[PDB]
Amino acid sequence: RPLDIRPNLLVVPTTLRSKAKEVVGVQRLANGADNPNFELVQVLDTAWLN
Amino acid sequence: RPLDIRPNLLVVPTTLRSKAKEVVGVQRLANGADNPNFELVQVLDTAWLN
Amino acid sequence: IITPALISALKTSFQKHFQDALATAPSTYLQVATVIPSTTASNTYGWLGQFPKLREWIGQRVIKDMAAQGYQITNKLFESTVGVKRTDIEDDNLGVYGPLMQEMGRAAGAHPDELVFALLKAGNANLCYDGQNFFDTDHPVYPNVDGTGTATTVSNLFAPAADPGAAWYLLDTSRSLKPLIYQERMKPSFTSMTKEDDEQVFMADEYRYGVRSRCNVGFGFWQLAAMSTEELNQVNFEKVYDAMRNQKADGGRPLDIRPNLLVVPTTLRSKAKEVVGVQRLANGADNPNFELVQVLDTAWLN
Amino acid sequence: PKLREWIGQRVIKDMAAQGYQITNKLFESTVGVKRTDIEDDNLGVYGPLM
Amino acid sequence: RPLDIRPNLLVVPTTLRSKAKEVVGVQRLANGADNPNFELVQVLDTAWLN
Repeated sequence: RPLDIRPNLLVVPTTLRSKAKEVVGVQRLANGADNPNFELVQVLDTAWLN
Repeated sequence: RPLDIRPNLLVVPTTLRSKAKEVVGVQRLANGADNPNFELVQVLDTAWLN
Repeated sequence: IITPALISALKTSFQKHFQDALATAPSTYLQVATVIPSTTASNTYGWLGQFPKLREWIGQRVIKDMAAQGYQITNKLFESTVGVKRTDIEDDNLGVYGPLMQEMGRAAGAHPDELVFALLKAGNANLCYDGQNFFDTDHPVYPNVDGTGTATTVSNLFAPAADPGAAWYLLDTSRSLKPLIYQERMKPSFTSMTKEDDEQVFMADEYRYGVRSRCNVGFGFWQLAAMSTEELNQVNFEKVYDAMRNQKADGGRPLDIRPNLLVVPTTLRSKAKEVVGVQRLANGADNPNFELVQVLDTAWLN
Repeated sequence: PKLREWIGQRVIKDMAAQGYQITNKLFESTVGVKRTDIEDDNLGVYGPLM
Repeated sequence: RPLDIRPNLLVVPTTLRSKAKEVVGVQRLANGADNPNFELVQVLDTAWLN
């Protein structure tokens, strides 16, 4: 029976902020088409994860 | 002696208004590159140019 | 049918037009120039090149005695005049003479920028205070403060071996004094005359409408400005920037220069934008020159 | 017109003795009623028409 | 037992800024793999160090 899980945020180190931006938070994909996951999650960059 | 002209607006036919909008007026390009022509000119849609 | 009341009303209308044109006059020369008002024939600038620093208390306080030689700006004057033909007044075609004087006022406002940038473009043909070209390959810098010993070669002009390209400039504005100085002796003023018994109203036919001014532009100190006629490329830009940042005055003490803005001709503005100012490179990403300098578009450089 | 530089001389406006001959024109339109629907009291027409 | 050593910023002379950007600032290599050092430290160029 599904639990109805709703992922909220994805945590990455400060090193992967560019990848977080490309996946979410920008309107350009790698191929240049409109994102299907724009502003889907609230990224939280941190220095505690290097 | 240069006149310091300032091209303000771009007028296109109704049949190419979408092409003008997607080529110019959006900061995301088809391939995924930043467009240096965002909001550079004010497009004026008009139905009298066919 | 024509009386001095109409003349006065026309004068008031033209004054309003001129004031409105001046109010909306764009100003651009202030970005890369400094205004120093004067109250005499000219200004002497022999203290330029001196780089005030802080000094210890090892002993007697050191004070500099700058040379009596000066830049000798030698300010000049400008005006423009327009006519009426005295003919269309009878036809009452007064709708014209509004945009004409508005354009005249706009051109008067833009004149200082035009002159400043025209002088900048001809830097190789003009000499600064020290007696050498503003953009030169053999600028002198001595190894000692007093100015003794073998000199060293410092270059701020970069040119290609052949196939010369467009000329672009890299300037600095963080400092208190910009590379160029724009003198302003008298604010431009309008000079009208419409009497029926005066010159050029009886002789020929032209109701003169003039606008005077008195200004001139001079160089600052060359350590900031630079010229590069080579192709605008990322590698070339990086070379110019890291050569500029590695410039030391007499005594081998870096000045901590901060190249602020880049100026390019209108025919290469798109190439400058696409080379610098776009996140994605030709093949990759993270262009290391994003928003590093503020491009200043200008039509005065052809 | 542009601000001119002194060379010990004076420059008066350049252009003169010329015209464009716009030759303004006139336009008109007309509509009818047919005189019939007045009797029927179908006055709903001729509102959107005007 | 150690402390929390977290190298934050890196300083280079102006003659090595190009190499600093090359080592940190490029994502794809010749092979086609992402660099794990992107935006790991805050570069701070200075002219006081010659």
